[PDB]
Formats: sequence, structure tokens, C-alpha cells
Amino acid sequence: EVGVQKCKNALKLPVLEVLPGGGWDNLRNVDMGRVMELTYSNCRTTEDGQYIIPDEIFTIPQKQSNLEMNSEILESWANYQSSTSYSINTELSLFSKVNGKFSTEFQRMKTLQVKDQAITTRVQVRNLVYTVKINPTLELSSGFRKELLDISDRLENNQTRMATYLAELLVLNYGTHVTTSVDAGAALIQEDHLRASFLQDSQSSRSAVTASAGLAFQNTVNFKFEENYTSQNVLTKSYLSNRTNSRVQSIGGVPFYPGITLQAWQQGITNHLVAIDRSGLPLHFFINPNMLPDLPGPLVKKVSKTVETAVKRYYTFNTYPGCTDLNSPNFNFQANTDDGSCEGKMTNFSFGGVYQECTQLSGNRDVLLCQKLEQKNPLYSPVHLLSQIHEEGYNHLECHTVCEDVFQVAKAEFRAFWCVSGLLFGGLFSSKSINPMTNAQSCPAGYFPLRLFENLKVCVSQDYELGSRFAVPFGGFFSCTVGNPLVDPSLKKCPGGFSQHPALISDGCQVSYCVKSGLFTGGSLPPARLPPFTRPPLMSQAATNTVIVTNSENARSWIKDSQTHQWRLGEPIELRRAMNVIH
Amino acid sequence: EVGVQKCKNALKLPVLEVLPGGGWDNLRNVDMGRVMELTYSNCRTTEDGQYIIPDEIFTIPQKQSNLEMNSEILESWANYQSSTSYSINTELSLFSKVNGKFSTEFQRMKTLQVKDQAITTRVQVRNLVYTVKINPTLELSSGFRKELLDISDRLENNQTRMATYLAELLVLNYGTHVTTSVDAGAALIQEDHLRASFLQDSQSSRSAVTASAGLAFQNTVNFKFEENYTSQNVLTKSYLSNRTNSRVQSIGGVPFYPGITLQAWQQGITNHLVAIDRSGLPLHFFINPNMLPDLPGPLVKKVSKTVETAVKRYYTFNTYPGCTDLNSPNFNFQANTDDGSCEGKMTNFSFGGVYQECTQLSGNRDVLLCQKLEQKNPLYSPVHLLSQIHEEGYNHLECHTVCEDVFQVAKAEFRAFWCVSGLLFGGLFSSKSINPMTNAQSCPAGYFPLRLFENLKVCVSQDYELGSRFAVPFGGFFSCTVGNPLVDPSLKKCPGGFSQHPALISDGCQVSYCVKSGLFTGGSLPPARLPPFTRPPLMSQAATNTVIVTNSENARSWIKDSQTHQWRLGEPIELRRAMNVIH
Amino acid sequence: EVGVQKCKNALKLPVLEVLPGGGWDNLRNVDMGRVMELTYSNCRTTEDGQYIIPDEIFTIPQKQSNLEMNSEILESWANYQSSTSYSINTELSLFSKVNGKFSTEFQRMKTLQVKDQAITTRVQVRNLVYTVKINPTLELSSGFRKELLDISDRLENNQTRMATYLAELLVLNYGTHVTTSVDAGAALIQEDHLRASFLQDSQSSRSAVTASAGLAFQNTVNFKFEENYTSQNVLTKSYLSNRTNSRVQSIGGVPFYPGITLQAWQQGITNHLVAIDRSGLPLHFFINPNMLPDLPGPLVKKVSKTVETAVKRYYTFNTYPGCTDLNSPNFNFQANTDDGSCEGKMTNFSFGGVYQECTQLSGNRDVLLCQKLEQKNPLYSPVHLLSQIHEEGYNHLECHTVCEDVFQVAKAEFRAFWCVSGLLFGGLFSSKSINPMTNAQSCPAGYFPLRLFENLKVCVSQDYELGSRFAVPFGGFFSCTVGNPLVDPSLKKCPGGFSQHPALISDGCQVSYCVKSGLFTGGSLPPARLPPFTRPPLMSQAATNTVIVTNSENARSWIKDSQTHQWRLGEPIELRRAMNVIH
Ligand SMILES: *[C@@H]1O[C@H](CO)[C@@H](O[C@@H]2O[C@H](CO)[C@@H](O)[C@H](O)[C@H]2NC(C)=O)[C@H](O)[C@H]1NC(C)=O
Ligand SMILES: *[C@@H]1O[C@H](CO)[C@@H](O[C@@H]2O[C@H](CO)[C@@H](O)[C@H](O)[C@H]2NC(C)=O)[C@H](O)[C@H]1NC(C)=O
Ligand SMILES: *[C@@H]1O[C@H](CO)[C@@H](O[C@@H]2O[C@H](CO)[C@@H](O)[C@H](O)[C@H]2NC(C)=O)[C@H](O)[C@H]1NC(C)=O
Ligand SMILES: *[C@@H]1O[C@H](CO)[C@@H](O[C@@H]2O[C@H](CO)[C@@H](O)[C@H](O)[C@H]2NC(C)=O)[C@H](O)[C@H]1NC(C)=O
Ligand SMILES: *[C@@H]1O[C@H](CO)[C@@H](O[C@@H]2O[C@H](CO)[C@@H](O)[C@H](O)[C@H]2NC(C)=O)[C@H](O)[C@H]1NC(C)=O
Ligand SMILES: *[C@@H]1O[C@H](CO)[C@@H](O[C@@H]2O[C@H](CO)[C@@H](O)[C@H](O)[C@H]2NC(C)=O)[C@H](O)[C@H]1NC(C)=O
Repeated sequence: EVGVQKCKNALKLPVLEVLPGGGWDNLRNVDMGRVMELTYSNCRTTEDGQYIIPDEIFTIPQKQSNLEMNSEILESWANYQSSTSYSINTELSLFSKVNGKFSTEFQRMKTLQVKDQAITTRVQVRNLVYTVKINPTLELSSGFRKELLDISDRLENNQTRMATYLAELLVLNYGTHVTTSVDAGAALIQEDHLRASFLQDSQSSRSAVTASAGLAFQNTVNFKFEENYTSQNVLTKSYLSNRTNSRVQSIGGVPFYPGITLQAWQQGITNHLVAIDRSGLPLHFFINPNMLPDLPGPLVKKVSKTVETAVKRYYTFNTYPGCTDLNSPNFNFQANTDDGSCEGKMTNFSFGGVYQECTQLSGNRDVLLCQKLEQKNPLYSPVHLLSQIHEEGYNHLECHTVCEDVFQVAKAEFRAFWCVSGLLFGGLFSSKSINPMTNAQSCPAGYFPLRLFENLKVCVSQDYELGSRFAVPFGGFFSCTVGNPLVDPSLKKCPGGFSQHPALISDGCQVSYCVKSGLFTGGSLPPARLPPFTRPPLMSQAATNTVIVTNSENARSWIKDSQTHQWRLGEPIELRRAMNVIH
Repeated sequence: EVGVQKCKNALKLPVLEVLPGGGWDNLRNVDMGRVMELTYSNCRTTEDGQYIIPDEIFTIPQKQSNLEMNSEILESWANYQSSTSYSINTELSLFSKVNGKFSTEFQRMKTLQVKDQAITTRVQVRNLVYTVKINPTLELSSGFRKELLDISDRLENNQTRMATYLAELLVLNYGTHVTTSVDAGAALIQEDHLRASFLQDSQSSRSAVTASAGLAFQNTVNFKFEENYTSQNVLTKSYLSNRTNSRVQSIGGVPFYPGITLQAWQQGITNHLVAIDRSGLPLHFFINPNMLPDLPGPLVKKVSKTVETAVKRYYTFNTYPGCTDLNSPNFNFQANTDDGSCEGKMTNFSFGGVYQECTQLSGNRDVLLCQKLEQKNPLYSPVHLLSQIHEEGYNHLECHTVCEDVFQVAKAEFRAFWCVSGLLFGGLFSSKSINPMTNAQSCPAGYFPLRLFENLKVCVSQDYELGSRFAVPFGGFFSCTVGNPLVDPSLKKCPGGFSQHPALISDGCQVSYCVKSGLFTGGSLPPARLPPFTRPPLMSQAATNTVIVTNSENARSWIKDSQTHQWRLGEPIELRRAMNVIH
Repeated sequence: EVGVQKCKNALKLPVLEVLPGGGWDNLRNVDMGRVMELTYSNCRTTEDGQYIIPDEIFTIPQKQSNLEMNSEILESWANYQSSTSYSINTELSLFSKVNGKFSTEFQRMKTLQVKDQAITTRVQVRNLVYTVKINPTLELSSGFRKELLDISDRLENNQTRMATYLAELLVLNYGTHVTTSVDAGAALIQEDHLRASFLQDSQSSRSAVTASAGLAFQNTVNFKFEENYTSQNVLTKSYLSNRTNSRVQSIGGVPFYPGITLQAWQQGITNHLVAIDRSGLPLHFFINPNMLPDLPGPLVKKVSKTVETAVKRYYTFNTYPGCTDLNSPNFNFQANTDDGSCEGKMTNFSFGGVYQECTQLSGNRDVLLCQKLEQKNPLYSPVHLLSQIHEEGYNHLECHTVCEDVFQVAKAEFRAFWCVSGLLFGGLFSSKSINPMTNAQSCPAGYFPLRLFENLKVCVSQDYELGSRFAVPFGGFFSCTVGNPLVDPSLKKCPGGFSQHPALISDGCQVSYCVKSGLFTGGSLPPARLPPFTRPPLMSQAATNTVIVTNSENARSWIKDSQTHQWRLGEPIELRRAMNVIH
């Protein structure tokens, strides 16, 4: 009787199913959450008189219908068009070469080009109908507003590392962007994968290749699967023979089956409309004093700085520099960002060994952390590489039968070294990784592991006749703070010929290691690594109540009242009586 | 008149049958339980106006329809795609190489590749319709909330080993994950198994193999079973002859039968939608002070640590390291995780014998446990391998005719040894296993059993002329704490050439043994070993009442009131009057 | 107006007929009883809107449809797949090699392979629809709860051997398992039995055998019985000639007749759904203090120990060790469990004779049991083999015409011996068996019987010229406590070349005897031996009232009130006043 169903009973019209305002993940092109609030109170319609739209939504009739007769050749996977999220992946940002490179449509296309030495062609019937946009005066959703107040409460009780944790659960549930405009329509695409040596002789008749690819697309749709085709004349005999893959997907409308008139596909697009393009803005753009009137001024500029840090950390991880030229050697298959590390010679290095010590600062009673946090050399110059503090909580139970239990914490800082007539290297495996020497979390035969950063193992053998089959050279560790001195004989990268691999993200800082195997390189493409990148804190910090919030340079002060009402602006006679009881 | 049927009478629409929030087992890809609460109070619909969804659920219209013309070749079973649970099996975890490897679809595919020396190809018509997700503000179910309070009660009465037992009955009923997003659709798959020598000559024309496999798939669906096929031209005469198996399964929609137009299959997908992909989060992620407001802060961080231990124990068991290379010798068929134990030479070892002693600490009266807990040598250096305490309860009946009965417990610790001109080895069989020398729980002819770990038998014969037909060499015992010293002449694994096998899980610690038979290796694939991995405790621990719960480092205290009301936060004037009567 | 018919009148929908919660026998794959309570109060439906389900039941839509084009060859009957109860027969248990080996489907398949020297192939169309499971919070049925209280009453009046008898009537009525999940669907199977020499030449073209077996299955279903088949080309001329049997069974849906389109079979599966797979848990798992809140704690852990003993006794009986290799001699046809007793030489033994004595302890008046309980030698070293006490009740009638009758009991312990120039052996026959020398309960010509264990006869003749046609050698008696000393010249088994046979189960202990005939071996397969394995007791034990139940180690006590109300927990001021009047 309220909301949609009140409008839907009076009008008896469908609701438009393609709406802006939701969140958007831009590494993996998926949408998530609902940032903006959508209400159906005035019973608005599209001025066709055909759909029902919310109140803060205006549509623009496009009624456009493209129809292409030539496929387009896109040879490299580095410059990637998306066909559904092209306007939002190509924004001007620092990470424009990482957007969309963890999606379903991209990971298939990179696989089919590398494993077959192939080039791809697509041809398309696109058919845009509306453009749906949001008004500039707009209200946040009920569930998204409550999660921004919780980050503000943790920042005003001096609880960092809990506000940082709640900011990374905001990226996980609402993405990195907000879509401000969509495009309702229905596409129909065919992608083929031709052998790359079929293009190189037909450099003059490249226009004859793509003319037959768009010719075969309209035989596939118009003719039923039995061969009544009109394309097999001259070069639709090697086009069929140099191709390595073919698929046809429809995105809106009715489902596609071979042999359906393009007349009949285009008459089922009504009431089956999806978003075939979209654009938007980053997520921290919508955190400003205009959208949040209840909080003070400089407090929402501190929440918006926290969320901006969590989004940029999510792009800093899931970024793999390496070599990208396919015909060159040292080709890294997991790399999504070029480095210039191609055509670079190598030089062998000898590492003496790794060792690890612990400190055991506070928790001397009832918990002994400083036995597994220590690792000594099985057999140069060591480097420190990390200063990491490990905290653990335990439980007493004082009984008196009534009892009580108290929770302490136990700190133990550890230090992990490596030496710059030497131990061999057999790979690494962690609690989120495997060793690709064995395709399993095990060192090979003869090798023995030893812990280095409290979560991963270091496959090492001291021999020179039996473990020489799995021995791969080593290039050096570095971190987010200290680069290795092996490059520039500093910078944070591998030397030439080597490739880096992530290992052991530890509280907003990952360390890396350089190898030269060729076996760590290949395999399947890695998935995206989702936030939170930190385990939850133990609530060890005490809450410090803040009552008055001020800034010095325009003489504005916000006084929180009793009862936790709200933040009102401080009149200059009440803050005069509130600072004496404070100071 | 309430719930679904109120919405279903007014709207007269079906309910969407694919919903998130339930649990998920990730070793065996099955779903179980319902973690989140789903209510039908606002009578929401999908904005098509076609289905009825719960209140805390938002759908995203995809309306996508893939159609592939080439099969994909996946040669090895180590890297396994799932086609229905691919997004959730490929999460970043320590056990990413164990996820999905106890399911129905995997165990068939590993069988058909090993027993036939085969490679598999699949081709597919996929047709995604919606994406159904859960809101971030969400309530736990009624039955799942009550089982989290019961683990908290056992932890606050100092009843460990009962809270551990109730945590493993939570994994059994709710799985290891919670699905947060699903994909409603309907697939249609054909899998074939070709002989592996048919690929190796057609390395150039691998694109001609997969083009005919996708050609035979559309003759099978479009043509009725009588041969009107258009594929038998050149190489659809050995493709039919090198294949070893073939099946066609549909996952949603109407049931498949040979000869049905793809037009007709795609018009029955409405109202028959299932989940063709899903993703989610671990189960202990949803145990935090946000979801459970009634309990104190550090108490739900102790329940969530108990459940995380029970899940990681379930992945530690059901993990079989071994050799994986098929053409190599020493191939272990039960192994699902590689080890590097391939291409390793062997060395014979002589074991003198096993013997076992008991202690009989407490239960000296009315129960004699220290006669069957003892086993002496039928005929080096012994090792201790285990220190295990065995508890049994009995019953007095004091009569006075009125009577009364009291229940005691009887402890008897046992020790089990083995010696590092020697007894022969004939296999083992236990209360959850058989001896594969006989395919039965019996020692072979000439062999006599003797108990070692209070539940299993050790097939042993002292002869050298008659029991030499069933004698297999022996590689050494080890445990979860002590590795054997036979490797690295320590580590917890077999020496080279040998294979390990589980035996006698005893209270969260299993022991293993290394053999070299070739007969223990083969057979059928083992099923998953389900929790609980411990028999229920005897309630021997006394309940210690806790009233006040505090942590030192933010000065927060929770005071339980009378009557077992609830846990309220302690004001600093009541805990002042509650600690004096305590201390 | 209540229950099902209230929901069935309002909704006008059928009820789903495949439900969990019932018991299950796992030797004979049949279901029995109803352990869990199923109520229809909320009028729930399957979210299709198609069936009506109970309240504590959640379904999972699968909508899957397999279709196989190759038969599968399973050569041996030792590893047996069931096609309807495969998930529950393959549980990890001590008796995994006995589950399902007394069913209708197994006993036919073992018969057709031994009597024809055949191998079996099956091909199948499987079509799973739902998965129906039970919630973890669940209530026992009304009739099953009342039979658990009756075992508890007999255990608390010190009436053993009546609580043991009532526990074996619980296995008879409710089976050994409880099904917790089923699978609603409809299969369609063809099994053939080919001659075993037809596989051995087609080792390379084994893939051509199974391709024609799945080809003949789809000619049988699609074509009417007149030969319009498309399979008789090359090797569908000896496949038809090497086969020894063929049947086609359907399990759900409409009944099968030759010539019905697979289109038409798959459209009758709606409203005709049966369980095509199931899984579950043992029966004593569901006897815990959670399910039975009324009884005390350690009392339901004593009922659950009694039921676990009765189930394991039912698997200990119905277990036949013997030789299993078919082409080897000494092949035992009744044996369902291997022994290693194949390829073993024999040695003749001479037994002097059997004799039997009685004691007549108590019933000296009015009943003379010690004349038929005695048997003397008709003509070494004797062994005792058994100490069994025989009790019989009689009736006085004291008259005074008014009268009264009193019932006593008469005990008479007997001892049965056999000697380790000798009596010949002609077989045995009992009150539940026959002599297979005559296929009747009679000794052969010249032989005379003599009683040994108060129920069976021992066919014996002292001659050497006339009873030499039916004389078979003898291998020795043993029991559940004492093995024979003839093996290991101890163990409880036959010597080599001999086979054991059950005789005279007497109060939870059977004795066995070893022969070497070849005529006792063959015949038909024995049926399952159902509980109770003990005749009912004579109520000779006096009832001892228990009022207070306690355990020592957590200081909990349960005080039964007056009137036989119930068992309440004892407050520490009432048990203080209840132990003084007790002690
Ligand atoms: C507010 O929080 C910050 C962040 O932890 C505190 O700063 C640290 O406090 C510890 C405790 O003495 C010091 O050892 C560190 O050196 C401090 N670090 C920095 C960068 O200042 C701060 O003390 C807290 N303030 C209050 C009043 O609790
Ligand atoms: C892949 O493409 C090449 C063209 O670069 C094909 O090679 C030509 O095939 C035609 C077919 O008759 C010949 O007449 C030409 O002589 C070939 N060479 C050149 C340089 O044009 C090749 O055949 C294609 N692959 C397949 C499998 O057909
Ligand atoms: C709380 O439970 C723990 C776990 O059993 C108890 O700790 C053990 O208590 C026994 C009994 O004296 C000792 O023999 C063990 O050495 C203890 N082990 C450890 C690791 O402490 C503890 O005593 C219980 N506390 C109370 C008050 O009952
Ligand atoms: C399995 O595949 C092999 C190909 O590796 C087939 O061998 C070829 O069969 C064709 C059939 O006429 C012959 O012309 C070729 O000479 C064979 N050899 C090669 C190297 O191509 C083999 O026939 C297939 N199996 C079956 C049963 O047909
Ligand atoms: C409770 O029942 C048990 C089981 O029969 C009784 O134990 C036996 O009692 C007889 C009668 O004197 C003795 O001859 C046996 O030696 C006893 N056996 C055992 C194993 O104890 C017991 O006496 C009964 N108790 C009462 C109070 O009636
Ligand atoms: C049972 O199978 C055997 C195959 O092992 C059949 O023997 C062959 O029959 C064909 C029929 O013409 C002959 O051409 C072959 O020479 C036979 N021998 C071999 C070794 O292949 C046998 O005929 C089958 N039984 C029946 C009754 O047909």
C-alpha cells in the first residue's frame, strides 16, 4: 500500500530495472550495495508512459540502434575495451591500467591469446534505449549512512586500527565507485580468436578478413544451424581454419539461439533491458559536509580521508609488475602491469641463509610466544627488512563456586633477517599460497622448510648433488619501506631477468621476493585479493571521550550535548563555560 | 496469513528459489543450514514484477546468455574448475588446493582420467539471469543464534572439551562458509573423455579437435537420436573412436532429452532457476560483537576463535600428501595434495616390534583397564610417539528397598612404542578402516594381530618362508607432534619411495605410518571424514560460575545480573560493590 | 481440520512423499519406523509452490538430469555399488564390508555372477529433483520416545536381561540408522550380465563393448519391441550372444514398457518421486541428554550404551568369513567376508566323540531337567567349550473350592565336551537349520544323532564300510570366548582348507564348527538373522527401587519425587534430608 506497490496498482506498469546509485567494484566489473536512497512517492513515469521510475531520477530517450558490418581487430590485451563498462574503466586515475583486469570477460581473453598466440575480433548489434541519471540533490541510503557514523565514532574515541578495519569493510560491501548514469539497452556480440599468423600475410586484405567476420555473424543469426550459408566463397575456407575459438553472447532481451531473425530478436527487447554502459565517480567523493549534515565539518573530512586510503590500498595490492612482451623470454603470465624488466640479463647471487629472532616484551607470564617466533641459521651481510610486533590475548580465571575471568594481551616483537658455500632455494608457501615447485604446500625432496615471517615456510636444502633438480636462483627480498640493494649495484623492484611475487601482507605492508624459475610464472590467473587486509584488533585501546570539536582558523566549535543527542554548533557563551570544566 | 502466504495471496507471484545466507561446505560442494534470517514482511518483488524476494535482498538483472562453439581442454585434475562453485572454491586461503576435492563431480573426473589415461573436454550453454545478494545490515537466524550462546555458556563455566565438541557440531550442521551472493540461471553441459594419445599427434590441429566437439554437441541437442548428423566428415570418425566416456547434464530448466530445439530448452528456464555460481565468506567472519549484541566484547572473540579452530581441523584432516605424477612410479591414487615424494629411491628398514604399557592411575577399584591397554613384544631403539590418557566411567549402586547410584571415572594412561632378526609387516586395520592386503579386517595367513593404540591391530608374523607373500616393507610412525627420524638421516613425512596413511585420530591428533605396498594405494577414493573428531566428554569438569567479565586495557566491565537475565555493562559504582564480595 | 488436511484444503497441493527422519536397516536396505516427529502446522510449501512440506524440513532445488552414453563395467561383487543407497552404505564404520549385503538387489547379482561366471554392466538415466533435509533442532516421535523410557525403567530397577531384550526389539522396529537427507527423483536402469571370457579378448576394445551397451539401451526405450534397431552392425552380434541375462527397471515416474519416448518418460516424473539416494547417522547418535530432557544425565548415556551393543551384535552375527576367490578351490558361496583361507592345504583330524553332562542345581522337585541335558559317548583330550545355565519355570497349585498357584524356576547348568578308532561325522541340524548332507533335518543311513547343546543333533556313525559315503572330515569347535587349538599348531577361526558354519546362538554367544565338505557350502544364500537373539526372561529378578541418582564428579543429583512424577534436579537441602532416611 506504500512504496512501489501503491504506484504499481494505480498505473499497472512495470518498473524500470536499470537504476543508478549503487556501488561498483572497478577491478572486477561487478556492482554491489546501494549508496543512494530511492523512493517511489510521487508515482513518476517515464514520459513514454511505459515504465515507473523513482522520484530523484530523470531519463533521456535515445532510441538508437547501431548495426556494424565489419569486425574490429584488437590484437593486444594491454589496451582492453570492455563493451559494458568502458566509460567507467577509462577514467583519469592513477590505476587506469588496473581497472577491469580481474573480471570474467578479461581473464578469459588473456588466456585465449597467450595459450594460442591469437588475436581477437568482435562484431556487435548494440541498440541503446534510455539514459538514466541521478539528480545532483540526493540523499544517502539508510544502511550506508549508519556505517559512516560508525567510522566517525571510532575516530573520536581515539580508536585507530578499528576505524581502519571498518573502512575496509566498507570497500568490501560497496565497492570503489558509485554509478551516476547508466544506459538501458540490449547488445548481441560475437567474439572470435584467429591465429596471429593469419593477419600478417593479409596486411593489404585486412579489410577482407573483417568483412567476412561480419558476414559470418549474420549467417549465424539469420540461418538455422543447417548449412544454408552464403559466405563460403574464397576466404571463408581459411577463416574457418585459422580460428581457434568462437562464442556468441546476448546481454539483454530474449535468449539467443542459432537461427532467429534479427527482426525477432529486436522485438523482445521491450521489458528486458540491462545496463550496456555506465559511468560514475569515486566513493569518497560522496563523503562531504553536504551529504552528512549531522556531523561536524572537519570530522567528515577525516572519515573521507580514511575511506580514500582503504580504496588506494586495494589498488596497491592486486598489482603485478613484470614483463609483458609475449615473444620475448622472461615472460611473466601473472603480470598485469609492464615494468621494463624484459630483455634484461641475469646474474646469480648467493644467499647464506635466513634467521629470525624474537623479543617477548610484555607477555612473560602464562604465554611463551618467543619460541616459535625464533628461527636460527641451518649453517655475507644481514639486513633487517621488517620490524613487526605480534600481539596475542589470553585468559586467566580467578575462582573464589563463583569465578571471574580477565583478558590480557601479550606482545612479542620479532625480527627477520637474510644474508646478502650457500643454502639452496626451493620455493615458498604460505597460509594463502602454495609452492609452485610441487603444486602443493610442501618442499621438494631433500628440502626442509624453516619459518621466516611467522606464517610462511622457506624451502631450503644444503646439498649439491640431490637437490639440484628443484633449485632455482634467488634475487632478493624487499618491502614497502626498504628496497633491495641488489638492483642498482635503493629501488623497490627486482634486478633484470628476475620476477617478483607477493608474500605475507602484514598490516598494510607487503614484502616481496625475486626469483627466476619459469615455473612460478605460469599456471592460472590469480583472483582478486579482497579486503580486509588486516585481522580485527583486540580492542586494547581505551576509549577517550571527546565532547567539543573545534578548528582554530574560522573560530567554529561543535559541542556534543548530553545523552548522545547530536553535534550542535557551539554558541560563544556555552563553550566559554565548557572549557573551564575541561581545562 | 503471515510470512510468505500473505504476500503470495495478494500478489499471486512465485517466490524466487535461489537465495543467499545459507551455509556451505567447501570440501564437498554442498549447502547446509541457514545462517541468516529471511523475512517476508514488506512484500517486495523483483522489479520485473515477476518474483517475490525477502526484505534484506537486492537482485541485479543480468539477462546474459553465453553460447560457446568450441570445447575447452583441461588435461590435469590438479587444477580443477567446478562450473557451479568456481568463485567460492578459488578463494585465497591456506587450503585452496583441497577445496572441492571431495565432491561428486570431482571424484568421477579423477576416476575416469586415471583408469583410462584420458583428458576431458567440456562445452556449455550457460544463460545467467539474476544476481542475488544480501544487504550488509543483516540478522542471524533463530536456530544459529541459539547454538552460539551454548558455546559461550560452556566457555564461561570453564568447560573446555565440551565447548570444543559443540563447535564441531556447528561445522557439521552449517558448513565452513556462508554464501553472500548467488547467480540464478540454467546451464547445459557436455563432458567427454578422450584418449590422451589422440591429443599428442594433433598438436597443430588441436583447434580442429575442439571445433568438432562443439559441433557434435549441437547435433546431439538439435537432432533426434536417429542419425541425421552433419558432423561425420573427416575427423568425426576417430573422435568417435578415441573417446572413452560421454555424458550430457542440464542444471536448470526442463529436463534434457536428445532431440529438443535450443529454442525449446531456453523457453522453459522461466520458473526453473538454480544457482549456477556463488561466492561467500568464512563462517567465523560472521561472529563479531556487531552480530551478537547481548554477549560481552571479549567473549564473542573467544567463541569465534573456537569455531575457527574446528574449521581448520576439518581441513587438516581430509588432506592426503603423496605422489601425483601419473606416468611416474610410486603413484599414490588416494593423494589429493602433491609432496615431491615422486622419483625417490627407497631403503629397507628393520623394525624389531611394537609394545604397549599402561599405568592405571585412578580407577583401581571395580574396573581393570590395565590389562587390555597392555601389549608386549612377541620377540634397536624404542620411541614413545604418544602420551594418551584413557578415561572410563562406571556405576556403583548403594542399596539401603530404596537405592542410589553414583558415577565415578577411571583414568588409565597408556604408552605405545616401536623399535627403530625382525618382525614382518602385514598391514593394519582399525575401527574405521580395513586391511587392504585382504580387503577385510583380518590379517593374512600366518600373521597374528596385536593392539597398538587401543583401537587398531598390527598384522605381524615371525617367519621367513610362509608369510613372505604378504610381507610389505615399513617406513616408520610419526604423529602431529613428533616426526620420524628416518627421513633426514625432524620432519613429519615419509622417506622417499614410501607413502603415508592415516590411522587412529585420537583427540585432535592423528598418527601416521609409512609403507611401500602398491596395494594400499589403489582401490576407491576415500570419502570425507566428517566432524566431530572426538567422542563426547563425560561431564567430569565442575561448573565454575562467572559473574563479572572485564578487560584491563579499556576499563570496561560486564556484570551479569541475577536470574540469568543478560550481560549488561558495569557502571563504576556497582562493580565497586561487586568485587569486595568477590575478592 | 487439523494436520495435513487443513493445509491441503486451503492450498490444494500434493504433499511431498519423500521425507527424512525414518529409520533404516543397513544390512538389508529397507526403511522402517519413524524416529523423528513431523508436524504440519504452519502450512509450509516448497518454494516452487508445488508441494507441501512439514515445518522442520528444508528442501534444496537441484533440477539436475544426467544421461550416460556408456555402460560401466563392475566385475567383482565384493565392491558393490547400490544405485539407491550408495551414500549410506559407504559410511566409515567397522562393518563397511557387510552393509547392503543382505538386500534383494545384491543377492540377485551375486547369484548371477557365480552361477554363470559373468560380469555385470549398468547404464542409467538418473534425474535428481530435490534434496530434502532435516533441521538440527528436532523432536523425537511419540512412539519412539515411549520405547526409550521403557529401557530406562528396566535399567533402574536392576533388571538387566530385560533391558537387553527391549533394546533388541528397538533394532527390529527402527533399524540401525536414521536417514537425515534424501534425494527425490526417478531413475531408469538397465543391467546386463555378459560372459567373463568376452571381456578378456576385447581388452583394447573395452570402450567398444560399453558403447554398444549404451546404444542398445536407447533402442530398447525409443523403439517399440518390433526390430527397428540401428545397433546390429558388427559387434552387436556377439554382444547379443555372450550375454546371459538382462533386465530394465524404473524406480520413479510412470511404469516402463519397451517403446516409449524418453520425452514421454521424463514428463511423468512430476508427482511420482521416490528416494534415489540417501544418507544418515547411526541410531544411538540420537540418544543424548539434548533429545531426552526428562531423564537424568548419566541415565541416557546408559540407555545409549545398551542400544549401541544391540546394533553391534546384529552386525557380529550375519557375518560369514570364508574364501572368496572364485576360480580357486575351497570356494565358499555363503561367505560375504574374505578370510585368507583360500589356497590353504588341509590335514585330517580324528575326533573321539562328544559327550554332555548336567548339574541340576536348584529345581530338584517336580521337574527333572538332568536327563535330557545329558549325553554320553557312544564309544584324545576333552575341552569344555561352554558353561551354560538352563532355567525353566513350573507351576504348583495348592488347593484349599478355592486354590492358588505359585511359579518357581528350575536351574540346570550343562557342560558340553568334545575329544581333541574314531567316530565319523555326518553333519549337524538344529532348530533353525537343516543338514545339507540330506537337505533335511535327518542324519543319513547308518548315522545316529546325539544331542550336544540342548537344541541340535550330531550325525555320527561308528562303522568303516557303509557310512563312508556321507562321511566328511571335521575341523574343530570354537566359541565367542575360546578358539580351537587346531589352528596355530589361540585364534578363533578354522584351519586351512576348512570352512566355518554357525550353530546354536545361545544368549549373545554363538559357537562355530569347521568342516570340509563342499556340500555344506553351496545352495541358496542365507537370509538375514533378525533380532531378538535371546528368548524373553522369566522375570525372576526382583525390582529394586531407585529414588536418587547422582554422579560424584560434578556434584549433581536427581531426585525422583512421589507418584512417579518425573526426575527433577536435587537442591542441596532436600538431598541432605533424603540420604539420612536412605542411609
Ligand atoms: C591516541 O592514540 C594514539 C595512537 O596509538 C596514541 O599514540 C601512541 O601512544 C602510545 C602509548 O603511550 C605511545 O607509545 C606511542 O608512541 C604513541 N604514538 C604516536 C604516534 O603518538 C596516543 O597516545 C593516544 N592518546 C591518548 C590520550 O590515549
Ligand atoms: C592458417 O593461415 C595460413 C595463411 O597464413 C594458411 O596458409 C595458406 O593456406 C592456403 C590454403 O589452401 C594455401 O593455399 C596457402 O599456400 C597457405 N600459405 C599462405 C602463405 O597463404 C593456413 O592453411 C591456415 N591454417 C589452416 C589450418 O588452414
Ligand atoms: C579450568 O579448566 C582448566 C582446564 O582443565 C584447569 O586447568 C587444569 O586443571 C587441572 C586440575 O588441577 C591441572 O591438573 C592441570 O594442570 C590444569 N591445566 C592447565 C593448563 O592449567 C583449571 O584448573 C580449571 N580451573 C578451575 C578453577 O577449575
Ligand atoms: C586413436 O587415435 C589415434 C591417433 O593418434 C588413431 O590412430 C590413427 O587412426 C587412423 C584411422 O584410419 C589411421 O589412418 C592412422 O594411421 C592412425 N595413426 C596415426 C598416427 O594417426 C587411432 O585409430 C584411434 N583409435 C581408434 C580406436 O580409432
Ligand atoms: C543387581 O543385578 C545384578 C545382576 O544380576 C546382581 O549381580 C549378581 O547377583 C547374584 C545374586 O547374588 C550373584 O550371585 C552374582 O554374582 C552377581 N553378579 C555380579 C556381576 O555382581 C546384583 O546382586 C543385583 N543387586 C541387587 C541389590 O539386587
Ligand atoms: C562369446 O565371445 C567369444 C569371444 O571371446 C566369441 O568367440 C568368437 O566368435 C566370433 C563369432 O563369429 C568368431 O568369429 C571368433 O573366431 C570367436 N573367437 C574369438 C577368439 O574371437 C563367441 O562366439 C561368443 N559366444 C557366442 C555364443 O557367440
